[PDB]
Amino acid sequence: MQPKLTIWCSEKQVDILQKLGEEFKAKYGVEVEVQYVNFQDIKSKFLTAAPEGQGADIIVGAHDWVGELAVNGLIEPIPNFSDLKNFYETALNAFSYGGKLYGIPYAMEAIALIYNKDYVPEPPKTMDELIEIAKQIDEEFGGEVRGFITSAAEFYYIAPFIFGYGGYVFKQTEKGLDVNDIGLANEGAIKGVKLLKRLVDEGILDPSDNYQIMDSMFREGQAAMIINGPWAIKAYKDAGIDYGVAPIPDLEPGVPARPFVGVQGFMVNAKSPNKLLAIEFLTSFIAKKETMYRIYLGDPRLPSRKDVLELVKDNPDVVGFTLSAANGIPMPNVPQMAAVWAAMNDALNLVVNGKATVEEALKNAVERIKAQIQS
Ligand SMILES: OC[C@H]1O[C@H](O[C@H]2[C@H](O)[C@@H](O)[C@@H](O[C@H]3[C@H](O)[C@@H](O)[C@@H](O[C@H]4[C@H](O)[C@@H](O)[C@@H](O)O[C@@H]4CO)O[C@@H]3CO)O[C@@H]2CO)[C@H](O)[C@@H](O)[C@@H]1O
Repeated sequence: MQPKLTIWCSEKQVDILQKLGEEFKAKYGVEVEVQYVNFQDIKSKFLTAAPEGQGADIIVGAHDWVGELAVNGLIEPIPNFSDLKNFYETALNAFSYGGKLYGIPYAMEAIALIYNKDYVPEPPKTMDELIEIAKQIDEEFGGEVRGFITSAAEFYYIAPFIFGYGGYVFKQTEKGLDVNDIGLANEGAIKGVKLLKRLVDEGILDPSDNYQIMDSMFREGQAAMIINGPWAIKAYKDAGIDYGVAPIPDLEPGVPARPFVGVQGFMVNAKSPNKLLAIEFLTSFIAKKETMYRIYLGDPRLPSRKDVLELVKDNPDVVGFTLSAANGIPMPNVPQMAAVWAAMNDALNLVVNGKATVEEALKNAVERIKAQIQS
C-alpha cells in the first residue's frame, strides 16, 4: 500500500511543492499532497488538528511558531543530516528550540518599501518625503491610485516603526529574551505608533487598510508604494508591475525603520505516523541545492541554503530586501510569542479607528500580554 505525505502551506508555495511532490511520487511511489491553507490559519488549524490525528505530515511556515509547537510536543526534532552544513546557522537556529532542530529553513525575509516605478520612479528616502509623495499621488489621481498602503492595524507591519524608535517585544539580555520585560508600550513604541496615527490622521492610510487591500491594489496597478515582503513580488511581476524594492524610509533623521526578520521553513508533525518518511523527504530531496533554488524561483525570498543565496545575491530584489533586513530584529520563537500578536493587533485597531489614545491602547495591550504569559 503506497504511503502518503500531506503538506499544508500558504498559496505562495503550492505550485512548486506540487511539482516537487509529483517528482518524488514518480521516483519513489510515495503520494504527495499539497494542501493550501491560509497562512494565518496554518498554526491554529495545526494546534487543533494535530492532537486529533488530522494534522498534515509537514507544515510550512514561520520560525516564530517553533517554541510553542515544540513545547506542546507537536513538531518533531530533525536529526542531523548530510546537508545540514549547507544551511546558514542563523536560519537553522531560528528553527531550533531547547537544543534541538525543528525545521528545515528555505528562506529568510523582512518587509520593505515596494514601489511602482510608473508612479514613483525613485523611492523616498524619509517618511516625510514618503508622506508628501503619497499625498501628491492621492490628489493627482483623484482617488483611483493610492499613494501609500500597508496593513495599518496589523502589528507585524507596524513593527518597523515601533522597533525603529526603541520599542521591543521581549528584552534582549545576555541570558536570552526576558519574557517578563515587555517593551511594546515604552516611549519608543508610543512614538512609533504615533507615527502610524499620523499617517491615518493625515489621510495617507485609511482605517480599513489591511493586507488584502494593500496586496491587491498594488498588484492591480492602483498603489504607488506599500510596505510588504518578498512573498508578494512574484505576483506583482506576473501582473506586469514595474516595481522596485527599497528599505522603508527612515522614520526621522538618524532613526531607521527596523522590521521583523522571519525565517520560513518545513516542520514535521510529531503526531504523524509518517514522520520518518516526512523527515526523509525534507532532508534527502527538499534540502538539496537544486530543489532549494527551484523553491526560490517559485517563491522568491532570501535563500537560507548558502550556495543558493550565492546564486541570487545580485538580484535587485534580493539586494533590496537584504538592505531592509540588515536593520531588522528576528521574531522571537519562544512559546510566549503566541500571546503577543492578537493583543497588539487589537491595540492598533483601536488606534487607527480613533477609539483610544496610543498610550492607553499600548498600555492595555502589554497588560493583556503579561496576564496571558503569567497564565
Ligand atoms: O493571533 C493572530 C495570529 O498570530 C500568529 O500569526 C503571526 C505569524 O505567526 C507571524 O509569522 C507573522 O506572520 C507574518 C509572516 O511571518 C510573513 O511571512 C507574512 O506572511 C505571508 C506568508 O509568508 C506568505 O506565504 C503568504 O501567505 O502571505 C502572508 C501574508 O499574508 O506576513 C505575516 C503577517 O501577516 O505575524 C502573524 C500575526 O500577524 C499566528 O500564527 C496566527 O495563527 C494567529 O491567528
